[PDB]
Amino acid sequence: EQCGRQAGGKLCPDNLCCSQWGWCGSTDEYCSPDHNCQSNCKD
Repeated sequence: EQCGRQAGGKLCPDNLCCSQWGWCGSTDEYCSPDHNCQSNCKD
């Protein structure tokens, strides 16, 4: 994992959203509170 709880709080590089699964990205699956985004989230 790159980020979030799974990685002990690591933040993603390049302002990327940390998904509920602990991976970094920029689409709704990573960024939406409806998908339990962990950091650098939208809304």
